[PDB]
Amino acid sequence: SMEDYIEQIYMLIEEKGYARVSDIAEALAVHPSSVTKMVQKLDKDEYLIYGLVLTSKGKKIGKRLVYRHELLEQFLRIIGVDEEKIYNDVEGIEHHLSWNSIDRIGDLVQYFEEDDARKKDLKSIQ
Amino acid sequence: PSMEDYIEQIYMLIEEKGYARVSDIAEALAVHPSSVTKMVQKLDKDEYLIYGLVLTSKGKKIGKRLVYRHELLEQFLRIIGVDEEKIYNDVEGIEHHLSWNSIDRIGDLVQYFEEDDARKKDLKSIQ
Ligand SMILES: [Fe+2]
Ligand SMILES: [Fe+2]
Ligand SMILES: [Fe+2]
Ligand SMILES: [Fe+2]
Repeated sequence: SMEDYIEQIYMLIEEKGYARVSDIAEALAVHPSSVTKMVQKLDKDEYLIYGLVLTSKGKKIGKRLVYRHELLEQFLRIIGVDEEKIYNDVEGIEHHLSWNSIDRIGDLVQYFEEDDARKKDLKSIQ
Repeated sequence: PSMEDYIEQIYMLIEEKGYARVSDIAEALAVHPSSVTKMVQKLDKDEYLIYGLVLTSKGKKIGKRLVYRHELLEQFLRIIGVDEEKIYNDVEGIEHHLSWNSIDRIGDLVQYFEEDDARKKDLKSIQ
């Protein structure tokens, strides 16, 4: 859950300029008290300080996590997964992949983006 | 482990040995036998198997789908160039969090690279 929270805190600060406990609580579908506990843990491990401000360490990771999520949505979208199924598929796999897999998926995405004909040929197989 | 993890290993053990011992399941999933015996009672409740352990047609159906899923996903990461050493753990982590939709489209993607090595080569060039 540590990564889920930092992904969330990062996204809110980028969206609003700050990360309210109630906003984290709502985005994650948890009770505020749960948020508290985790925040004190992220503060202990130096991902943030107290409102909430990400340290450089928490920023790098937040940026990575938003990048992994977007890349995985894009990958499932390119290979033709139903848009409605993409978000839940990504959430489920995103934190369980090695960086090696992520980067190779990164290269595959680039593969298809670099020449629409490849997208067309894949669509043909389908 | 999840229900699917268990069906997956039980199906494999039967395919390997002809039978599925509780001890072999525990060792395969690195769990205590108790975690196994209680999951087995649940699998039996849901009519995936019976008591040794025999899969019902419903259990064989699922087990077979799961072994297919595992193989396909390893093949996928293999093809796009993930270090072989990393592949097993990645597949174990995602296999049971992907919709059938995503599985099938990954299937299609594997078929895509399979039918023209030139595509494989072009993928390598980008890397
Ligand atoms: Fe997650
Ligand atoms: Fe995500
Ligand atoms: Fe699993
Ligand atoms: Fe598996």
